[PDB]
Amino acid sequence: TTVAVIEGMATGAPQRVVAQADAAARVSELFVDPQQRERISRIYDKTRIDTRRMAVDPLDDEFDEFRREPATIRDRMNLFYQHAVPLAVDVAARALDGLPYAPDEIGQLVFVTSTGFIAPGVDVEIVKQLGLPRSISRVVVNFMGCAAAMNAIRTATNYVRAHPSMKALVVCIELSSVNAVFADDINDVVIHSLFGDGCGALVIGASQVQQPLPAGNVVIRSSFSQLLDDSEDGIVLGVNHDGITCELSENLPSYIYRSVDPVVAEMLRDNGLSKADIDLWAIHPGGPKIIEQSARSLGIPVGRAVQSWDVLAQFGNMLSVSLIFVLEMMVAQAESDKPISTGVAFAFAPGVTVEGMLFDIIR
Amino acid sequence: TTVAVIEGMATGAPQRVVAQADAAARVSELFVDPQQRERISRIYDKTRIDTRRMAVDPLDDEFDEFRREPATIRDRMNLFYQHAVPLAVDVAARALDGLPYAPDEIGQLVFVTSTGFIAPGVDVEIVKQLGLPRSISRVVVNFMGCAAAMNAIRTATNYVRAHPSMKALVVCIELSSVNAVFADDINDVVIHSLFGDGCGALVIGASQVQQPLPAGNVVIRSSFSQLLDDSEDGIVLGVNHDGITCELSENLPSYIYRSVDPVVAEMLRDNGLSKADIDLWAIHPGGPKIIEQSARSLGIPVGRAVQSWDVLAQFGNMLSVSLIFVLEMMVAQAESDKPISTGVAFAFAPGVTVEGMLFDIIR
Ligand SMILES: CCCCCCCCCCCCCC(=O)O
Ligand SMILES: CCCCCCCCCCCCCC(=O)O
Repeated sequence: TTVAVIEGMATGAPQRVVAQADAAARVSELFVDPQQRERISRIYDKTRIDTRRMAVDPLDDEFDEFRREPATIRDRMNLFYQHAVPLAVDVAARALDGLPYAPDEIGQLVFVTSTGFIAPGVDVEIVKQLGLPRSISRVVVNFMGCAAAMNAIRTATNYVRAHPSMKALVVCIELSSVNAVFADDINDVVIHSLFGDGCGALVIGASQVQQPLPAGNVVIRSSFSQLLDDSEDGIVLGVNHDGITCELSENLPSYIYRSVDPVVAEMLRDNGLSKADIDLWAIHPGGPKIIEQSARSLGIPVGRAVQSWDVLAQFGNMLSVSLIFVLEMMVAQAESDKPISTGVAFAFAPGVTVEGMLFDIIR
Repeated sequence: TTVAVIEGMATGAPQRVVAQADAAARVSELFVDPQQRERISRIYDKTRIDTRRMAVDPLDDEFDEFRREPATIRDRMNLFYQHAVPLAVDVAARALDGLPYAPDEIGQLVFVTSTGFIAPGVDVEIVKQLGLPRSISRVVVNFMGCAAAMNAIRTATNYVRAHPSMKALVVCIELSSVNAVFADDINDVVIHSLFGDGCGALVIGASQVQQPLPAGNVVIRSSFSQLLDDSEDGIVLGVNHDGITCELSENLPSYIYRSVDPVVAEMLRDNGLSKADIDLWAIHPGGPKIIEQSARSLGIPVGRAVQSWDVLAQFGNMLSVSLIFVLEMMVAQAESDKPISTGVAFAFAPGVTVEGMLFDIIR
């Protein structure tokens, strides 16, 4: 009878732009070994990141000494809150603005992050400051990683199709900068070169199938998941005494290489399509190997997913948020004379799990 | 067209029973003051708890010294994992056992906890060890507190009604014992006297309304939420360097007193019933003030919610899990000759939010 649709959308990020050249220079200062300082310069170079938005400054000496201290986890969580509320309120609002709905119509808020833990959290502030119904259904989704926006979209899809008349509001926000530390190990150095801050927001609504939908609407055709074997170590998320971390496996790129195509293939098979029918590839911009290996698993030229590279270059990895950016860019660039430019988004989660969705943008 | 139903259900807990008399004695030893040692004895007495199940021992001197140490948060999270996987796997299985369905029918797993953070986490192990489809949709719900099973049920309700043919599996597990510490403050002493360990599991399925449903089925009539004003401080959840905490306000009981009736009233009004039509009150057994004040807000004798007191007495507060226990007891005790014994469950979440549901048990 029915099918889900993105009716509004928006993005935001901390004002502070941080040039990768500076970050690399600032980090290189610290190591002062011939091999060590060299290794670091090389790592930052390979990231394909020009800038990241960061709510906390790596410039301030006052923040420097705090980052050194042990047992600060709780202060960082409060700091996530202190910076996230205005950002998330602002972006949620912008997603709702220019829509013809009463707040009474907004029946779900799915809040998403893997970079702060605190309750009552940001989700409550969204409903208070935006004036959403206090009877709103809420779901807080945590530690589902870079791919968490797919899990959130899937959840909102189920809401609006089960309650046609109502809308679902999804908000993702990630403040990696809040969890920044000094490098105990190689993985610390790598992680701290990639992750940035950002938030994104989506309003989802139902639709009777074969309605003349608005232009700019994105239709959630289908969603998909695959939990993989032999790749528990791929993406790991933890809570340390001095911050939340993500620990990546050296083998993650080959995990991704071996898993992307068959998963995406099977999805297309069950949807009755081919790589030929896909105009857009919203590969999560987690890093250069993540895009490269996704693309080389599929049959596609690396640089085809141009929005993914663009977002990585400008923002870095904003975990769950990145794919919202990718999608907003894709809606902006009407790159075809076709009525529906259709695409596939996917990302990777601890498991390893491949999460994604097929969608048609209504031009 | 349709409405949701609980088709299977199960509970479990750490083997180790801890008598409150011992716990109180063990904790009283630690303070050596006339007022101090006295105050503590009084607190434990007031809890209305005989026993709690605990995955970690308060007996072992080896565990004693670890509980003292700072910055152990990450080890505790791994410890949550080490103990949660078998429990959660076992209970999820038992919820599924004695059911006709193939694993291909299980399309959602909503995993719930506010007492450990780790990825890849327990949810992945449920699908691996239970052999559930790897294409299963997952949602991990964290820090939604004692009431999180209502948020999870609601979410599963939306899944099965949006995908009639499939089932949703909900698993809640809470291991407070993992987060145990030495008391920095009065609230630490109070918290450590109430919270225990437990898990529960639910299989939810769809149904065409006016089907002769099975006996023992519980029908999710409706769910409800209310985010309150001026009660941010009521229930607070945080992540410290040496464990996750919950900080309760002295005013929480009056927050509950002032909010339960109008919220529950309005729900009944929108469902067209009265307190008269409610045969069962599944008040979250968070503590004696929580039940007492809920009951005195509503028009009901305190001791009416007998399952709530029973569960508190035997297990303590197992946050999200407790209401599953309450419901399992209620299904067990067929207390009426009526065909449908109907009830209301609710609980309290950081916000403060009142979350709950109306249900008819098909007897
Ligand atoms: C999913 C958890 C993400 C954990 C983030 C830890 C790393 C934060 C990196 C923030 C950028 C800091 C770079 C710098 O030191 O200049
Ligand atoms: C939602 C977070 C709850 C944090 C719970 C921390 C304390 C749990 C108490 C476990 C019982 C410890 C035994 C005792 O000292 O009596």
